[PDB]
Amino acid sequence: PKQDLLNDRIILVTGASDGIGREAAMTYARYGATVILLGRNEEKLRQVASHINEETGRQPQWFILDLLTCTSEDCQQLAQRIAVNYPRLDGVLHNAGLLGDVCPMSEQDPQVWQDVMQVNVNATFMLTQALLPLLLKSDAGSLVFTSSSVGRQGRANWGAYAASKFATEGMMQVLADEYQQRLRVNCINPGGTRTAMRASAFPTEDPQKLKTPADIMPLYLWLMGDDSRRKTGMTFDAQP
Amino acid sequence: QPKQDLLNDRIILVTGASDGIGREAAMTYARYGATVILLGRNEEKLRQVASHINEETGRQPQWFILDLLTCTSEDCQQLAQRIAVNYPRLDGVLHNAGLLGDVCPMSEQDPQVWQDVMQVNVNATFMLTQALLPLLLKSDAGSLVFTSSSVGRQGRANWGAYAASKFATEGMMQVLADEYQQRLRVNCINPGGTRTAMRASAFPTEDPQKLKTPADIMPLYLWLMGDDSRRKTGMTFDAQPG
Ligand SMILES: NC(=O)C1=CN([C@@H]2O[C@H](COP(=O)(O)OP(=O)(O)OC[C@H]3O[C@@H](n4cnc5c(N)ncnc54)[C@H](OP(=O)(O)O)[C@@H]3O)[C@@H](O)[C@H]2O)C=CC1
Ligand SMILES: NC(=O)C1=CN([C@@H]2O[C@H](COP(=O)(O)OP(=O)(O)OC[C@H]3O[C@@H](n4cnc5c(N)ncnc54)[C@H](OP(=O)(O)O)[C@@H]3O)[C@@H](O)[C@H]2O)C=CC1
Repeated sequence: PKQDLLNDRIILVTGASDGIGREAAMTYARYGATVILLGRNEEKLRQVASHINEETGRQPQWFILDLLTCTSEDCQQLAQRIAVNYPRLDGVLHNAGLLGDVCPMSEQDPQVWQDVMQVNVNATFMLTQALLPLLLKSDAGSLVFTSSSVGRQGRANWGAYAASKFATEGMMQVLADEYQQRLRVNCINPGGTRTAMRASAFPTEDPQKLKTPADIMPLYLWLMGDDSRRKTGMTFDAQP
Repeated sequence: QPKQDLLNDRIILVTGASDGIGREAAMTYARYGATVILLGRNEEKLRQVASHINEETGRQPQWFILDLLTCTSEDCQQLAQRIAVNYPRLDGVLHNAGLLGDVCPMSEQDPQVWQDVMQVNVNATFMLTQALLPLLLKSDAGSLVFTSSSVGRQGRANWGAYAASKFATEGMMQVLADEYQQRLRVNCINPGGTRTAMRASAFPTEDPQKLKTPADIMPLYLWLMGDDSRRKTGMTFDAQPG
């Protein structure tokens, strides 16, 4: 993949404040993208923004949207503020996500559970709905959901996370079918990656023996770039 | 498939008991000897189904109210305590209750309707399953059945919240299926298109006499609550292969 793969492409990334979303941003940016950052923490996004600026020379915008509490109006309002500065979106990476409770179904807490489906499904549904006009105004728009392997096959103790990655996958498949030959619409399964969500989940696992968000990026770029134009409605594993 | 003493002295709770496919499961289970618990949100609809199952079997079911759009974790724990009082287990639970919501472009889906659908179909069904898992554990071969749709396995245009909710349902089932291996049977049914009112809402033009009725598709519904399926778990089954 050439260093100018994403020149003059407008790419928005959620959960840009930390982890995979952080790394996706910086990288899309190094590949020449106009990146847009979303998160819920102004102080964290300022730092990401700052670091990308020191990296590439361009200061990316960040917008605030807490996905737990956000409504359709706020999301629609966020679309408004993005149209102010940008003619279109070429890519939207829905990367934000809440892990919630990792325990037996009998132990799973119902408020954390309703927080998980709020952030991973609803708020992500709502926000997609608002950004679709800007994605359609692009020459080949790319919408990406982040799944997980419990989004394909429920294992014990994954609970609310899992149900919500299943929903992410069907949500992706409805959309891809509706935007056939208008939009690329896909899922990425990152697989286990050196982040603080992964570690919460696996206290004992050694993170240094994991691939970093950096290492898993070839797929993140491929799905935003011209070589995936013909691909839609699929779930790609960053680590097959 | 079966025989009329099959579900003899098995105790089965059916949500969405007051109409469509749950009404029929409840009615059908009871004619095969089951002691049925009817759940729904409409007292009169429920009164009627109970009365009808009485006049058919001579055993009158008990019915309970839970509005899965509005219930809290507490509301469901209470109910389960209520059940635990008259009842010494649950050999079976059919989560039939469902909300269709808007069938329309993802661009057009109402956000509140979207959230209503996930609440009935994923969260309340979650919270309800949770409150009843102890009683189910008390069965010798308890059966937990969810209801999916073919768009819970493969999203298609215009299914919005309901396709999302049914994937989340298959997902949910697989987790539970993983944690209760050799403890519970935990499967899904895909009914197929069935002559009910939810179906009609989605296919207003469809001639409903071209569909199978709830009663045409009951074998599977019956197969899964009895002993012929005892070692099978973690799977989605089609009531209409095709
Ligand atoms: N890391 C891994 O091994 C795997 C991760 N995934 C998925 O990858 C994606 C990224 O996860 P990862 O980078 O690992 O995790 P992190 O927890 O490190 O970061 C997740 C991002 O989501 C944001 N976020 C969480 N809740 C909200 C909210 N309510 N409003 C706005 N933003 C929110 C966080 O913001 P902030 O923290 O700044 O508040 C953060 O920016 C997620 O979809 C995750 O589910 C899938 C498989 C494996
Ligand atoms: N019919 C079909 O072609 C197919 C059906 N299905 C699934 O089969 C199941 C049965 O559907 P079907 O019989 O067709 O539908 P019906 O609409 O005719 O019945 C659905 C049942 O769920 C109950 N319900 C809805 N919302 C709530 C709520 N908030 N609280 C408590 N109960 C509620 C209804 O109660 P009430 O009447 O009292 O309001 C009703 O008893 C559903 O889960 C549906 O998803 C899946 C694929 C195909």
